[PDB]
Amino acid sequence: DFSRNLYDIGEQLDSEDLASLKFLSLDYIPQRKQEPIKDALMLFQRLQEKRMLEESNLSFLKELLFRINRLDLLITYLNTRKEEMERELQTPGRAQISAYRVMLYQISEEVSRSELRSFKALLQEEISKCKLDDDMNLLDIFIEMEKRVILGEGKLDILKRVCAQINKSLLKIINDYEEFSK
Amino acid sequence: DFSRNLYDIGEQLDSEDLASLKFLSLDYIPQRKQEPIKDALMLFQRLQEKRMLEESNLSFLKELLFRINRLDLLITYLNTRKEEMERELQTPGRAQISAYRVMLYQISEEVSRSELRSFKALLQEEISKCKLDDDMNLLDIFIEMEKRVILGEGKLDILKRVCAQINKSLLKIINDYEEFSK
Repeated sequence: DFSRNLYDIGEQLDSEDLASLKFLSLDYIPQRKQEPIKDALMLFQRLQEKRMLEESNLSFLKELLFRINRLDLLITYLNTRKEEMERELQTPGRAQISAYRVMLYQISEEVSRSELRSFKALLQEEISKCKLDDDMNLLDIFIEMEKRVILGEGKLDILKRVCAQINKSLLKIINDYEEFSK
Repeated sequence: DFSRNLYDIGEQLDSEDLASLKFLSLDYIPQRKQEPIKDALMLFQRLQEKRMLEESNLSFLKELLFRINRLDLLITYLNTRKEEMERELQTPGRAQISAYRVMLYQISEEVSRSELRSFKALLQEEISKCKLDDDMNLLDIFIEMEKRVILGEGKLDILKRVCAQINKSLLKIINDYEEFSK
């Protein structure tokens, strides 16, 4: 019944819900230990292993389902209303997920497609410290690469590794030049 | 007359042609010395300073105009046909621009808009070694950041520097979390 119910809940959860749930459970289950988990039921049972989910303890489950906005599953399988979960989670100490994970997840919620792509681009820029706006051309990029000492008369490795994933003609130009350096 | 002709040629060249010409002249004029050059005439006179451009020496000029495919200016102002320039530049030793700069410039020629954006992205990936692609979501990115030890409970600098350039609501979530940890 109970485990059967858990399977029932697990059946209605897709890949996105699985990823979100695994992220929200990082406070108890390490990220490397999550890769064997391929569905929601494995996660549920892993939670049972840490005694955070049993017939007498459905709190963390309800919290998880509430965070990912699966209120339908709460009503259907757990008989739980949104008002109850809110009233509970506002009460201090009753929250079992850290404010950090919650914060990151809410950020992930607020972000759209374009905002996500922009997030990747901006992150890459903040890591490499080489902001490549659409103002500069390929020549300026070459200059920046020579400045970074990653491009030169005898250093074409990165240029080739980039051009190979774009167009064979470019790589053919590079090789033509490189073989004329006999 | 001669200087008049040089001004005439310089007048017909736009910003793109200027950038290309300055790039093709890096073998004689350092990059840091090219920033004062705001038009083609300054570049021409700078070439005159290095005695690479005079009434009896229009070789490097014709070569430059040929490389950037301004054959119209060659015909109009220099009385030079494409066949002549090809036949001349094919003859060894007569070329004054290194094969390296020529190679890079031809690469810049063959690349279109989308190929350029792809070049920026791929370069960023090859530099930061953090290939993300459009396959993974924001949560996987967060995991990668924690793996990179650039994101944590007490390390929100980069997350904030990214989110600030995306949406104030995200930054408001971050600050809300950060101020509730009193």
